[PDB]
Amino acid sequence: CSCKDMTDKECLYFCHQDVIW
Repeated sequence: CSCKDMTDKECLYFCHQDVIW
């Protein structure tokens, strides 16, 4: 992913927010 003008924790909540629970 790309976190440009963001952090990590937040960034993930946009790109790594692929939960199928």
